Amino acid sequence: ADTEKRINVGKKHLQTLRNLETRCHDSLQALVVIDAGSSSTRTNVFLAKTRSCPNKGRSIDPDSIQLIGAGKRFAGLRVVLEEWLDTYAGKDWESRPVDARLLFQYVPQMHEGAKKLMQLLEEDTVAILDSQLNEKQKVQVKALGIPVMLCSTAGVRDFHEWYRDALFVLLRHLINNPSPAHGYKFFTNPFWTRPITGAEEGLFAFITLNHLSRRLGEDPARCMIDEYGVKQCRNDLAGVVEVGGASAQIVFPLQEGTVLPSSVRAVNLQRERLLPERYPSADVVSVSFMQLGMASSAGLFLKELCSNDEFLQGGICSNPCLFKGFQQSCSAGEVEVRPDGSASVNEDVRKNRLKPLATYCSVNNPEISFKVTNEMQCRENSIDPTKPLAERMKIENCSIIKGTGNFDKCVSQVESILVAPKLPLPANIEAASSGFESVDQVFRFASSTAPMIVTGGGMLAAINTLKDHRLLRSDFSGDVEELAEAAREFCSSEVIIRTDGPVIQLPNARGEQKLNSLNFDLCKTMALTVSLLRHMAAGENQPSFIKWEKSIAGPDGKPLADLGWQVGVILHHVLFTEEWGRNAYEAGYSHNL
Amino acid sequence: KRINVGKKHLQTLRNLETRCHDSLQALVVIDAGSSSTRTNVFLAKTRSCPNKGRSIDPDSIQLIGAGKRFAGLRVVLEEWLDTYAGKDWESRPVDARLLFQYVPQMHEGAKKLMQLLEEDTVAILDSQLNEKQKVQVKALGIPVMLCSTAGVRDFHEWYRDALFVLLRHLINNPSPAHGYKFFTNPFWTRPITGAEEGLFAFITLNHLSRRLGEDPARCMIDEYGVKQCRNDLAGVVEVGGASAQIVFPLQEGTVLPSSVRAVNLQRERLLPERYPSADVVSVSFMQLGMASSAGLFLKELCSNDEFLQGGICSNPCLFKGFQQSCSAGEVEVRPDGSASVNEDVRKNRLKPLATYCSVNNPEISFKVTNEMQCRENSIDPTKPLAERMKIENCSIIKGTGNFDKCVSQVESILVAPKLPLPANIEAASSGFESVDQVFRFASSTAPMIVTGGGMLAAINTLKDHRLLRSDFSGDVEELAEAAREFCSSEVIIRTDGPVIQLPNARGEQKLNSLNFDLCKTMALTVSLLRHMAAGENQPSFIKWEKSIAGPDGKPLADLGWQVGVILHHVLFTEEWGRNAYEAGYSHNLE
Amino acid sequence: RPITGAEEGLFAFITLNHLSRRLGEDPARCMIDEYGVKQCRNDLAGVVEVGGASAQIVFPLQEGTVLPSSVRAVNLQRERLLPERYPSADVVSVSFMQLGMA
Ligand SMILES: Nc1ncnc2c1ncn2[C@@H]1O[C@H](COP(=O)(O)O)[C@@H](O)[C@H]1O
Ligand SMILES: Nc1ncnc2c1ncn2[C@@H]1O[C@H](COP(=O)(O)O)[C@@H](O)[C@H]1O
Repeated sequence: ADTEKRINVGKKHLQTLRNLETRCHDSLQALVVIDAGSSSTRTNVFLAKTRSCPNKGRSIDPDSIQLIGAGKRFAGLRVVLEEWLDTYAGKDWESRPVDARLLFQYVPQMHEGAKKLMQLLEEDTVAILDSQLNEKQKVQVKALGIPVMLCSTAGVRDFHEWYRDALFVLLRHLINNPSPAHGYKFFTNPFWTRPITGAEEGLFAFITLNHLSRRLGEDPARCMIDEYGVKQCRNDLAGVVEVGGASAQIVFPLQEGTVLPSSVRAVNLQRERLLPERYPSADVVSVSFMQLGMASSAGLFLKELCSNDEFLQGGICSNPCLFKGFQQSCSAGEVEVRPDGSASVNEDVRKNRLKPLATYCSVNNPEISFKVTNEMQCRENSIDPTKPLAERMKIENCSIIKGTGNFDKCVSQVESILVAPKLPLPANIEAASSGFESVDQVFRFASSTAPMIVTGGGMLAAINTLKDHRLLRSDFSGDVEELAEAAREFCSSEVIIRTDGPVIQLPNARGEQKLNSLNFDLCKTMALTVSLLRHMAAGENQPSFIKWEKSIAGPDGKPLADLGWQVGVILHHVLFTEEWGRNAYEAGYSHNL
Repeated sequence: KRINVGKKHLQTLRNLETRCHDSLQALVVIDAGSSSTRTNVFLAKTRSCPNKGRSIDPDSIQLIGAGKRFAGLRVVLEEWLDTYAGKDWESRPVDARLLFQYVPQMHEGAKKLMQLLEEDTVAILDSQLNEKQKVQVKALGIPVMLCSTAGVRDFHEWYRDALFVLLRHLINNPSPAHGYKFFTNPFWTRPITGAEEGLFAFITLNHLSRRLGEDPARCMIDEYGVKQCRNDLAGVVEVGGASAQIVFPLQEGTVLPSSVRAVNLQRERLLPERYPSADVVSVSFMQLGMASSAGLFLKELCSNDEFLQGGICSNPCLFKGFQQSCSAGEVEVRPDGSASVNEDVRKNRLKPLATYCSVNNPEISFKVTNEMQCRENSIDPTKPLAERMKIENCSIIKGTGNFDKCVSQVESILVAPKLPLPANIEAASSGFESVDQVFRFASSTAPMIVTGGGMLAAINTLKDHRLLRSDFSGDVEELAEAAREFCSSEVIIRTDGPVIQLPNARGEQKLNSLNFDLCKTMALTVSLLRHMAAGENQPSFIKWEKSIAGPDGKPLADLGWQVGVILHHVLFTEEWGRNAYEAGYSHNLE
Repeated sequence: RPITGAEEGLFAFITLNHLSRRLGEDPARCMIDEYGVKQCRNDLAGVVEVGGASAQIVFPLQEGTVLPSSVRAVNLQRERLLPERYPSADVVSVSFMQLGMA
């Protein structure tokens, strides 16, 4: 009588079915972050595990977030508006005054320009999904809808009329109207698709760093009892130094028991709605330096160095940050190292590395008339706001720039021009910003023992180049003198012209590498790094360690996602359970019909 | 200037991304009653708002189609038991544990019924929706709420709960071919008690008639200056096949006897807190359903010396010329005029009362008086099932068509019994024992709506023969006069079948299985109205209704428990949004 | 204010459980339910209190049991006898006027 066996099969069958209707169900979801930078617009495709629980709705497991594809670098959002202003306002718009009111006639023409770009991003996104997902995964991803987060960093923020915000209204209309033939349910809203500031970018990069490295989590790393008797809990978070194209961000946890001066403030991630209340309280020093971006620092450096009598003689600017044998036209225009060995300087106003700073330093537009010191800071850098744009960016009494390959002079000038200028640029007081004005002020008044991660392609190139030539050891841990001695050797290299093109030839027959558009001025980045490390060493509190990272390894050893602001943007929406459930699932793609 | 066209274009696009968006949703209510299972298709307007999710506008709930009557859920279980337990399962002890060997066979029975219901639901959606409505309806998902009422309540083993697990599984796997995303969960698809049916019917009535809303009709200030607000709700009298429900608002400024309780809709999680407090008198009587009252009426009338003489039971609620064999078995009026009484234990009208009034049932074991209340109503729990339902010393039931004698027997057997059947005590009920007690001790001024197929057929029959005026508004003597005349009709056999021939040659109608015992319903109506009239407080008005017309005069939905079941879910905004939209049909992926 | 026999039983049950250190914010055991939600309870002791006018019997409802629909579990949080921070307490509460000493 194996009747008992077949009774239990029936009992277990019913239990299996009961468990299935009472337990949580997992489903895969795709998430898209469109990185709309200054000179490019690129799609970023993510996957996440959603959990659907009886009477609780649907949520994302934040630890499941993973990048499955980075797309093609298309034209920057700036290009859409520049071309629209070239056709309808006249190619003369960058110099001549334009009545913005008249441009409302060309709204569907602006819509068409943005449509071209959005179709290309949509095409590229669909391509990445189709190539990375199996048929089962595609069924889950197509049914759930695909939230889209388009965020413009730099480039677009520089227009100062109605165009910018109107463009955003148009991009969202295009995102919410995808072609039905592919079946991917792309959608957005004004909370997910919007421009972000340099300061907000830093906070997102801080969140990304801390999530990927698993330092950020609901469970506190350490708790402490305050003066009143209430338990105060925190995570052991790492700080971040992110050097981008248009700005550099420095975001790190506020030192425990530190009281900042009244004029500056710790940015509280819970108060700013970047982290939910269920996460340990996070108070950070947040700083975004507009003159410390790869592009903006290059422009300002030339403007200031080449207006200094020690460096400028008879129309020749002797640049200590450029290699011996290198020469270029005297301007902050975009440099192309030609196979010939020579340098081509793009003289277009649109391609000038000083353009963001020179538009910021004008009589016609901002803070210049407001605070006397603001106009005083522009004139100091030989950019008088009363002059037209071309004249403001022009390096006067200067014809050529010759490299002298003197690292110590390069460090001294980076210190004097970019890191500790006599008159800092106005302090930014937005919610995302602590309100600091210089690097010294940060490390003099608000230094911390939290570890620091150095990020940005240019920063990592500076270190890796020295390691590649065996000037820096692979175990390099951030010692200043070690870096300075390594860079002093590399930076004294000669530009040699060979049949295969120009080369950076190292002293004492150490070797060579090809000279190119990306590496010709990298000694300025090595000098910036030396200067940052010195200011960090001079702090009362020292970071427990300093590391240079491009990626953070995951549980399997493979990076789950890349460093930057993208992960942080997903998290600040996704971690707010109720609001995310309402927007992504209740409203969803069905909100578009 | 073409600039204003551009400025308007951006402002309209901006409004489009800041404003709420409306979208249509279909909702399904499967009514799994004792004799039948029928789908009910509804339409609703959803509103999607930035940072606020998606909700249903309750005023938009509209019935678009009520489908076919398929077999009762009870048939699934009876057939599976006849096969796997044996033909004598209703009368012999069964080892329920051995039946765990036949779970796929139970699933197989449920699957045939679910496929028929699914196909019918889809046919209704396809016949009522335009191509644009279909797009919206298909996108949002289709919540399904299967609720069983009578029929499955009395099995008392693991079977019913197991059947429900299988039904939700079937609902959660619809045919992908039609594009309709049907889905359910254990909160939507579940059995409901008779007292719960009453509360949902009371909610349906008050919602459709626009009495139930967030804004109160009247308030009273308490000792602490706090407003104690209420709506002006109507009560309901619902006579179904298996039970009769009475639900009405508790008379204002009153407190019930301490041994009974007012049912609070907000406390019972039926209405959200944003709705004024609704305290109700809630009553469900198994013995007052069409099928059960018919069985018990015969059981008690045919055991009384005044009616039973020489093996002949003289029934005053039956027509002169009508005759049937002595049993509470289902009556089939045959073409030849004769009555065919089904002797099957399964077809006995007394079977649900016999199941309640059994030693097996723990319900009669909790309370000591319960067994006595059963026995004194001629349903002896000590007797075996067949003996328990049998009418002794009786061969024939003869109709006498005496309406007043019928009313007086309805009073003594059904409305005001000397000793009622055990009172129903559950979270959804007040604990009253009889109709007489309801109106003697807890009468209200609230208007009353009389509903149910049989109740309305009884009023319509008298109106169609022009015995009652069309504008009849509930007068007891007008009703008793019309019913008295109709109930004195003679049953005549004709070549075309049996007819009810009205006196003074004032008409005729076909005699059938559905209308032969209709005079008992008329007597129940007179008896109920007499009790409501004698109350300290009388309803402001009394109406017989089947549906409530919308603001456009067009029919909005039907009266009954279905709309109320939808509301007790949709009105809890956050819970609804999570269940219908966040989890949705996508919860069934893989 | 006056209190009834049934309220007196609930009050006596709370007294006993507080004094014996059974009632408190710290649950004695927490059970992961069918949905995967941990449901915390104190290990409460029942009371038989025989007074002059009535006898009260109050004890926690058996874990995973379904009472007949004709009777109900008294929830202390719902009756505002215990705050929300205290683990949920469902009791069988009875007061018999005929079991008192007098
Ligand atoms: N290998 C590299 N050498 C020099 N500059 C780079 C390199 N990779 C990226 N950059 C620059 O560093 C900045 C940040 O780059 P990324 O971290 O790749 O977004 C931009 O101005 C890039 O053009
Ligand atoms: N036209 C009718 N004539 C007589 N009895 C009816 C009629 N319609 C329904 N009934 C009875 O009323 C009960 C409830 O019907 P309903 O409201 O349609 O569920 C049924 O179970 C039948 O016993």
